[PDB]
Amino acid sequence: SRLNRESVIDAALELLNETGIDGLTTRKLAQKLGIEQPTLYWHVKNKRALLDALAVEILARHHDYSLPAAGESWQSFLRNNAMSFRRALLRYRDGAKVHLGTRPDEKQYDTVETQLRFMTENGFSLRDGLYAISAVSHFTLGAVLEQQEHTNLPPLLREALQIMDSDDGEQAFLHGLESLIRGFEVQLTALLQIV
Amino acid sequence: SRLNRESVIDAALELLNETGIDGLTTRKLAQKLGIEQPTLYWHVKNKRALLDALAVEILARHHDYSLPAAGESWQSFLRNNAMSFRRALLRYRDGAKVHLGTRPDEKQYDTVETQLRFMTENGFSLRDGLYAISAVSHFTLGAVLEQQEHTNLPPLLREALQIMDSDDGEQAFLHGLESLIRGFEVQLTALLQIV
Ligand SMILES: Cc1c2c(c(O)c3c(O)cccc13)C(=O)[C@]1(O)C(=O)C(C(N)=O)=C(O)[C@@H](N(C)C)[C@@H]1C2
Ligand SMILES: Cc1c2c(c(O)c3c(O)cccc13)C(=O)[C@]1(O)C(=O)C(C(N)=O)=C(O)[C@@H](N(C)C)[C@@H]1C2
Ligand SMILES: [Cl-]
Ligand SMILES: [Cl-]
Ligand SMILES: [Cl-]
Ligand SMILES: [Cl-]
Ligand SMILES: [Cl-]
Ligand SMILES: [Cl-]
Ligand SMILES: [Cl-]
Ligand SMILES: [Cl-]
Ligand SMILES: [K+]
Ligand SMILES: [K+]
Ligand SMILES: [K+]
Ligand SMILES: [K+]
Repeated sequence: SRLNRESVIDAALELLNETGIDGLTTRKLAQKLGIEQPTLYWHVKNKRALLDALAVEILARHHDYSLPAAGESWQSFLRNNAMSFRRALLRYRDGAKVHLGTRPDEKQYDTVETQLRFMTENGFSLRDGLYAISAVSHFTLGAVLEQQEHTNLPPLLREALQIMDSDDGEQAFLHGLESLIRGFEVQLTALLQIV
Repeated sequence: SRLNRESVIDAALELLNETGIDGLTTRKLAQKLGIEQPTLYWHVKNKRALLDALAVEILARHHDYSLPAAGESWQSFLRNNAMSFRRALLRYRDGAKVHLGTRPDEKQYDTVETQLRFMTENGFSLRDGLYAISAVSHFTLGAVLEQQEHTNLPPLLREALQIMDSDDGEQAFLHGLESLIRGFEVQLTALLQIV
């Protein structure tokens, strides 16, 4: 079938849902695309290349809150950014695993640079803005991965497991996110005060 | 060689460092153990079983801050618990991936029940204590996974990438951890006040 970049990424994302990341293979991708393996090789060299592209494309297609709105607080940007990020990672099977360990792509530079600059414009040093952003990413990644991978007792554990059996992960994520954000705020506002 | 539980888990952990999680196979484990595959099968049924056991054993061997010290604050317990957890996950290649999506084992019940009970004894509802604990786990998991998987530019991104190129992940983890903990504290102390 058609083998332009968009079509290959389309088939690859469809395949990723069928197989998950560890099961996804260029052999299976070729079969999906109605092509022989050496044809596919011309377009996509190996699994790693493909995964790196899927990481970019999942966000490009689905992660829509990548920039603060006009006049938006840094707290509110991080919140919305995290929710958007989480929902994009959840859209494909093992999407958080696809994303892990990737560095911003060239096509993401202006976005990520704006995010970093925005934090500095709200009083964070670059370093502290980065650490806030990284913590949001890491928390959201851990929560998504745990959600996507979870797919006699003592009484509090029994209860806790009932609690987790009770939603998709959203409620715990949102509560934890608020805690994170408020902690950043306590840190920012402290300036050089002991806190 | 010897095929008791401890010896099999020993060889499996050694193998996990050589291969990583996706590359780890029962075929390769048998070879390591000097045995044929059907011998191994008697002891270890499949990769999943093995991984579930490695998740328990990595913590049992290396995660030493599993309980609060006498008189220890809940903030200080979470801090120490997170640092211990992080260091245990980092000890083996793909250790955080091994841990993902596991539920406490029977051999972990008393530990996890104590942790949950401790949070309730410091004023958290079970639910809110659980959410605090889960957020710590998820943040630490995301940070470890990103660290373990990371193994023209606009100027702030260039700087940020220099910043991350600069340590193992520890500094950003520790800074984010403080933020998390302080946010939980702000939430706990608020009681029913709008905050
Ligand atoms: C600033 C930054 C970010 C990311 C990132 O990997 C990263 C890095 O690896 C080194 C230095 C800086 C960054 C993100 O992955 C990313 O997910 C992302 O690319 C991103 C994006 N492209 O919109 C985000 O929304 C951000 N977020 C979830 C907080 C975060 C931003
Ligand atoms: C309370 C709890 C925990 C864990 C967990 O998976 C879990 C769950 O899956 C459902 C309900 C409750 C829990 C942990 O994995 C674990 O890593 C863990 O087993 C654990 C341990 N065994 O010592 C921890 O130290 C805890 N931590 C890193 C905050 C955390 C505790
Ligand atoms: Cl074509
Ligand atoms: Cl195209
Ligand atoms: Cl706002
Ligand atoms: Cl502020
Ligand atoms: Cl034996
Ligand atoms: Cl044994
Ligand atoms: Cl203390
Ligand atoms: Cl307190
Ligand atoms: K990334
Ligand atoms: K700067
Ligand atoms: K677990
Ligand atoms: K209870």
